[PDB]
Amino acid sequence: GIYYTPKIIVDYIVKKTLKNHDIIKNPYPRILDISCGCGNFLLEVYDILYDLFEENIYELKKKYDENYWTVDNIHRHILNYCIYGADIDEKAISILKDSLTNKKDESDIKINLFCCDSLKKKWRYKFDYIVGNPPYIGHKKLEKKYKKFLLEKYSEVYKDKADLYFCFYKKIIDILKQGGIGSVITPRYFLESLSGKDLREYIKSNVNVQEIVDFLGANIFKNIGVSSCILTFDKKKTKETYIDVFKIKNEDICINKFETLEELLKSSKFEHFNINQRLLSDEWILVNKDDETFYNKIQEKCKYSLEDIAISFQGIITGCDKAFILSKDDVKLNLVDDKFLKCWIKSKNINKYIVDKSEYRLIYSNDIDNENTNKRILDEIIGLYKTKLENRRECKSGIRKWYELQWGREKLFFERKKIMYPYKSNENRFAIDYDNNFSSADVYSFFIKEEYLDKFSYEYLVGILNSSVYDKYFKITAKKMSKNIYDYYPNKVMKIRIFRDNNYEEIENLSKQIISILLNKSIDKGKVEKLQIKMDNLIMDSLGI
DNA sequence: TTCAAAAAGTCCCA
DNA sequence: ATGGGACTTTTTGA
Ligand SMILES: Nc1ccc(CNc2ncnc3c2ncn3[C@@H]2O[C@H](CO)[C@@H](O)[C@H]2O)cc1
Ligand SMILES: [K+]
Ligand SMILES: [K+]
Repeated sequence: GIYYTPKIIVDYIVKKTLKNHDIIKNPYPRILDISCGCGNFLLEVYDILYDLFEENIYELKKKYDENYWTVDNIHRHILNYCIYGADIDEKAISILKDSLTNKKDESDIKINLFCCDSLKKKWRYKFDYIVGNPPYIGHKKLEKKYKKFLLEKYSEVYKDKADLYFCFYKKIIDILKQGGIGSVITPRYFLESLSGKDLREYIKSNVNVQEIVDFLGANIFKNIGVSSCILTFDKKKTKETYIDVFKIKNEDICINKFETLEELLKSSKFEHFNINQRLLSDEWILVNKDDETFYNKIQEKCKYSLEDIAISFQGIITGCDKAFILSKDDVKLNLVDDKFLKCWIKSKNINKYIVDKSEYRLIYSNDIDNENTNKRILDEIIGLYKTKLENRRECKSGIRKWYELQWGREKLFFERKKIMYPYKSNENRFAIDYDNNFSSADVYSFFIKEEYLDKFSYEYLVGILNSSVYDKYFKITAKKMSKNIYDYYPNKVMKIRIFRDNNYEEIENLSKQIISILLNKSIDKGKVEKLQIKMDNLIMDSLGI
């Protein structure tokens, strides 16, 4: 339950908040970490503070009580008035308390360390500087009892599929003094995710965001599957409302390339650009001026979105895939009438323009009438996981029989010509499905509304959607998940805007040629790339880029 | 009644 | 052992 932040990032965050502190004007700064753990941040704050006081001790001695401000009194003063920490783990607090004590009985100095839940603690005062690494807990791994508390007391940032660290953002902002500075490392996902919409609004309207370090899919925490960003903000009265954005260019770099993080940021491994916080909509589009010009051209030229012209839906959620999904060669399928069987694909089966031939079958068990008529299927296939099946939420509530699919959707949505795409991918892969394929939630589908079929064909749509232009276009606002993986979910895929002009026929014709080649047995992969290049030129010509 | 979001992902191997 | 790559379930709130 305790995660170790890399030292190069801790030093950067502590320096970010304290490097320009005027210790003469305010020799009582309150520095807080509300998830301090063992004190990765607070111990470094101690060292920075100690040098700051020691470097100015005689100036403080002259300006203030000359008996109080001595080098020998620095350690006591830091612990009494300057360093504050909170963590739920008692053992970590005890270790940090010993570590702070061992930085030097005389007078039994008091240390402002609290073992508590920072989201429930009544904070008696606000703080000049707040730093640290909050806990990240998603909607599956959070207790339902605790979530009721969060939904009630943190509703301005926490709803639906929000994360626990959203609330720490709210708590940090709320207990930050006017003119204070906060700097934390959190997941990057709130920058683009649908769940983070309210959190983005709360940050934008309550603090000035100084800097965003976006590591994208880089691995900052060793052996942890998370993507990180560093956010620095203040409550200073400033007319300037511009954010420094540092976005990594190579996700493969090692974080320890230089002695300091700021060396990495200034280097060629990162790009820098500014964003006007006042121009932020509910979406934070953090791109350089070239990409902004590119993105704005496409938005203005395209009169339709996919949502306007298409019906989107998520795939089947069986609730226990091992109970319902069988290899097409499994002998147990001889027990299942073919009326119950559906072709089943995974995200890896989706290529550009076409789906691989399916290798698995789904037992659409919702069409099994009662347990007596098809007892063999229930006893020998589905019943092998009956205990696990009965634990699904809708089985416990009686909504579903123990052998039904949890979310079987509508068969008629899948048994038609449609476009499918993987839910997580390195690139745009939109395919026309000709084979009535079913899939889990790792594959999304849509079909074109009847009233738009004479304006857009499936062949035209996969042509532009798979183009290099739309790959770049979608990734500008897409949710970056891990190294070389973006989310392709309807909440952003359906916002993709599309156009229709004089190039429609040739684009559609090029797409049909690609599909014809791809579906060949003696598939000529080489010519497909040439046709794709020609299509990209038409699309770039159409959009004037 | 029934939709769709959510990586402190998960798992394997060199 | 670790770091890197291939690939992706079902729980959950609304
Ligand atoms: N039951 C339950 C109780 C409390 C909360 C949330 N409130 C917390 N208040 C303070 N510190 C926390 C909290 N949660 C995790 N930490 C620590 O954050 C660090 C980051 O890894 C670690 O050292 C953790 O100990 C949620 C559920
Ligand atoms: K004095
Ligand atoms: K990562």
